[PDB]
Amino acid sequence: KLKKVLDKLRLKRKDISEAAETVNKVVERLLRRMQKRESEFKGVEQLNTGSYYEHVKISAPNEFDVMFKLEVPRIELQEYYETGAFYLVKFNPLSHFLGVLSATKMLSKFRKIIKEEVKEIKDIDVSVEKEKPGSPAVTLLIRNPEEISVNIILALESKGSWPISTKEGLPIQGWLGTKVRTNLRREPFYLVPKNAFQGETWRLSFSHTEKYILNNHGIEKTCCESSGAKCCRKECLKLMKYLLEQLKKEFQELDAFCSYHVKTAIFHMWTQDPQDSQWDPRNLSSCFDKLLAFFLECLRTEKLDHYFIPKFNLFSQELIDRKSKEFLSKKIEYERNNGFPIFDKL
Amino acid sequence: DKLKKVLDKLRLKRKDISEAAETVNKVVERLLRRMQKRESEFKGVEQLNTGSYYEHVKISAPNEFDVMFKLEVPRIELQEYYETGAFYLVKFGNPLSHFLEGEVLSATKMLSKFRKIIKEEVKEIKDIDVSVEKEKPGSPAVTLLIRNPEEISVNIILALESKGSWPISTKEGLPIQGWLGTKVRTNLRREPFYLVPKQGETWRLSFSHTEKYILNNHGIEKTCCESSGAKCCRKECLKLMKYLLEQLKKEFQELDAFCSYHVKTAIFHMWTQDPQDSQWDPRNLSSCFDKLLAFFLECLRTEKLDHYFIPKFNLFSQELIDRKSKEFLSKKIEYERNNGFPIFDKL
DNA sequence: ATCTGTACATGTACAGAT
DNA sequence: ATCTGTACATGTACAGAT
DNA sequence: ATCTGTACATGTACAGAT
DNA sequence: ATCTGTACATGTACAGAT
Ligand SMILES: Nc1nc2c(ncn2[C@@H]2O[C@H](COP(=O)(O)OP(=O)(O)OP(=O)(O)O)[C@@H](O)[C@H]2O)c(=O)[nH]1
Ligand SMILES: Nc1nc2c(ncn2[C@@H]2O[C@H](COP(=O)(O)OP(=O)(O)OP(=O)(O)O)[C@@H](O)[C@H]2O)c(=O)[nH]1
Ligand SMILES: Nc1ncnc2c1ncn2[C@@H]1O[C@H](COP(=O)(O)OP(=O)(O)OP(=O)(O)O)[C@@H](O)[C@H]1O
Ligand SMILES: Nc1ncnc2c1ncn2[C@@H]1O[C@H](COP(=O)(O)OP(=O)(O)OP(=O)(O)O)[C@@H](O)[C@H]1O
Ligand SMILES: [Mg+2]
Ligand SMILES: [Mg+2]
Ligand SMILES: [Zn+2]
Repeated sequence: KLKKVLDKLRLKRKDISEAAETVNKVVERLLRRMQKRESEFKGVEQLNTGSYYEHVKISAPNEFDVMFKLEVPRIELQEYYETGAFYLVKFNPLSHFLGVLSATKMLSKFRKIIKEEVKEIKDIDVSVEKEKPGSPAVTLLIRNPEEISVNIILALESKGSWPISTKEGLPIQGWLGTKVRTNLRREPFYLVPKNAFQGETWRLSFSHTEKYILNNHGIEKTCCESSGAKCCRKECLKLMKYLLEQLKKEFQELDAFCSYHVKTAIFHMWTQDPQDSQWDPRNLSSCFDKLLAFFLECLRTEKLDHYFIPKFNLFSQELIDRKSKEFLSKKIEYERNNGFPIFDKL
Repeated sequence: DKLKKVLDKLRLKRKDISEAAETVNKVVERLLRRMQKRESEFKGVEQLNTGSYYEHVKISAPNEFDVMFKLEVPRIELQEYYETGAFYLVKFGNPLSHFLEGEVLSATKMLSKFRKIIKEEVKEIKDIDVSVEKEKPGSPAVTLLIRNPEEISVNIILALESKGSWPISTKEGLPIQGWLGTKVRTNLRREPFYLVPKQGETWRLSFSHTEKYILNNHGIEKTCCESSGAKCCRKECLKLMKYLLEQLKKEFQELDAFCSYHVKTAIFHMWTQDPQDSQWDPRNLSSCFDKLLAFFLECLRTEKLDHYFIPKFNLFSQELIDRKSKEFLSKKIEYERNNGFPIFDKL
C-alpha cells in the first residue's frame, strides 16, 4: 500500500550515478572559479545540503542544493523587526558590497560570476535560470539524461554563538540529548541572502544541523544502522513530501506551501515522539497518519514554528492566507479518508 | 540497598576534589610548560587527562590522577613484537635522534630523558611538597607523590601519538556495533592511537582516550544519564567492582598481579553483551553487580579475559598470571558474594 | 605596522551539596 | 528540586615577536 | 593552499531463504 | 510477501603529500 508508493518514489541507482557525475562536474568548476581567481568569494567551501544529501529525495534525482559558504569574522548582527530569522550584517574582500553588508549586491556579484563560468562550459547542456526576486539561490538548469536543477546558495559562515532568537530552539534534549545539542550549537551558523531594508536582509540557515539530524535521527545510536533496527521516520517524511508535491502540481492555490513546511512539522513530531519504537516499520500507516493529523492541527491553529527559531511562525497570517490553509486542510482530509487516490496518479 | 550506602562511602567530596585539583593542576601545568622550553626533545607535547578521575569513576578519595603527555610523531612504521598484538617497535636534525638506535626509537632512552627533565623541574618547586617516586622497571609512568592535606599520586605518562589508521591487531576489537553503533565506532577509530613505554625499545598501545569517551557516552540511548534522560547504573557497577578489588588487594599480596584495568576490561565486555540501558536500571543494581561478578569469575576460572581493543591479547593468559593467583581470587570473590560482602564494611 | 602562541572568555554536562 | 565547582571544548584578545 | 587515498556510512538491486 | 547477504554506487571526513 504505502510500501508500494515508497517503491515508486525510490531513486534508481543508475539515475543517481548519471545525475551526480554531471552535477559534480559543474559544481567543482564553479567552485574552482570562485577561488582560483582573486574574486571576492575566494575561500568559499562547498556544503552539500537538502533532500538529496539527506537521502530523502523522492521520485528522481533532479534537484540538488549546494551551499557555497564563506567564513567571515566579526559580523555584528542586528535583528530585523523581531522576525527572529532575518538580520542586517555589519563589518578586506567584501568592501564592494556595502554603512551594512548588502545581501543583494553580494548575491548579484556571485550570480554574475556564476553566469560567466556557465557560458564557458561547452561539454554540458547547462544554463542559468532567470532570477527569482528576493531568492537566495542561483539556480542552474542541466539537461541530457533528464532535466536537473541545481541551487547554488551563497552563505555567510559565522563562528560566534548562535543568535539569541535560537536560544530556546532545537528542543532535542529528550530525543537526541543535551550533549548532541550542545555540540550542534558549537558548530557555526549560516546566513543566506533571502531578503524580506529588504535588499540588505539575510536569513539564518540551519541546513547543516538538519542534515546531521536526518542522518542521526534516533534515540538509540544504532537506529537505521547495520547492527540496529530500521525506523520509518524517513519514509514518513517521504510520504508527506509526496502528498504535498502531488497536491501542489494540481492546485495553484497551494503556491505558498513548500517542502520545508513538512520538514519542520516532522521535526516537531520526531520531538513529540522520541522513541524509535514509535516509528517501527510495521506501524508505517499509523505513523504516517499521526503525522497527517499533526500537520492538520498546525493548519487548523495556523501555527508551525521554525524548529530553530520558535518565535517565527511559518504559518502566520502574514505569510499564508487563512484561505490557503483551509484549502489545504480540505484536500488533506479528503486524500486521508479515501485511501490517498492521488498516490496512484502521475 | 546495602550497595547504595557503599556508593555513598565511595563518593568523592567536592571539598577534597577542589583541594586536590588546585594542586594537581599547578604541578602538571608547570611540568607541561617546562617540556616546551630550550628546545627540549618533547617540545610540542600536549596534555591528555585520562583514567578514573577524568571518567568520574574514581572512588573513595581523589588521590590518584593519570595524565598523558602525548607527542605527535609523524612518519613512523610499526613492527609487531612477536604477535603479542599490544607491543611494538617504532621506526623512521629531528629532536628524537638522541633516542634512536638503528632506526629504532628506544622507549627507555626517551622515558629516561622525560624522567630526568621532570625530576629537575620538581626540585625547582618550592610552593608544594612533591617528590618523584622511585622508578618501577617496565612502567610507562613518571609518578609524583604530593602531600598537601594528604597523599596524592600523579602518573605522568609519556605517549607517542600517531594519526594513521589503528594497527591491524585492533581490526576486530572495540565491538560496539550493537551498543554504541557503527558511526560511533568509525569515528572513534579515526581518532589517533597512542604508544606508551612497556625489551627496552618496546612500546604498548593505549586507548585511554577511547575508554574515556565510552565511559562518558556509555548508553544505547543518547540521553542515558543526562538531565532529560534516565539514570543507568553502569558506572556504579564499575565502582563497586573496583572497590572489591582495591579492598582485596590491600589485604592480600597474593593479588599483586591483578589491577583495576582487569575489571574495566571485563565491564566493557558486559556492557557489550548487555547493550540495553534497561539491563542497567538503578533499581537492579544488585543483579547488575552480581552478573558482573559472575562474568569476572568465569573469566578467572577459564583463564580468559581479552583486551577489549586487541582481541588476541589475553590479560588472563597463563604467562601473565599463575592459575594459583586466579583460583585464589575466585575463592575470595565467591566468598564475599555469599556472605554479604563483609569487605565493604572494612576500615 | 602586522602576526601569533598563549591565555582568557564563554558555555554547559556531570555530579556533589543543599 | 535547585545551586554550584571542575573539566573541557571552542572562540577571540593580545604582549611580545616579526 | 589543493589533491588523492582510505575507510566506511548511507543508499539501490537482486537471489535465495524464510 | 519479507528478510538476509552480497554486489555495486555515492558521499564524506581526514591524513599525508604536494
Ligand atoms: N541549503 C539551503 N538552501 C536554501 C536555503 N534557503 C533557501 N534555499 C534554496 O533556495 C530555494 C528558494 O528559496 P526560498 O526560501 O523558497 O526563496 P524564494 O523562492 O525567494 O521565496 P518563497 O516564495 O518564500 O519560497 C529553496 O528551494 C532552496 O533550494 C537555506 O537556508 N539552505
Ligand atoms: N592514561 C594512561 N595511563 C597509563 C597507561 N598505561 C599505564 N598507565 C599508568 O601507569 C601505571 C603503570 O602502568 P602498568 O601497566 O601498571 O605498569 P607496571 O605496574 O610497571 O606493570 P604491571 O606489572 O603490568 O602492572 C598505571 O597504573 C597507570 O597509572 C595508559 O595507556 N594510559
Ligand atoms: N524557508 C526556509 N528556512 C530555512 N531553511 C530553508 C528554508 N527553505 C529551504 N531551507 C533549507 O534549504 C534546504 C533546501 O531546500 P529545498 O526547498 O530544496 O528542500 P529540500 O529539503 O532539499 O527538499 P526537496 O528539494 O525534495 O523539496 C532545506 O532542506 C533547508 O535546510
Ligand atoms: N595494562 C594496561 N593496558 C592498557 N591500558 C592500561 C593498562 N593499565 C592501565 N591502562 C590505561 O591507563 C589508565 C590509567 O590506569 P590506572 O591503573 O590508573 O587505572 P584507572 O582506569 O585510572 O583506575 P584507578 O586508578 O582508580 O584504579 C586506564 O584507564 C587505562 O586506560
Ligand atoms: Mg532540495
Ligand atoms: Mg587512575
Ligand atoms: Zn547511563
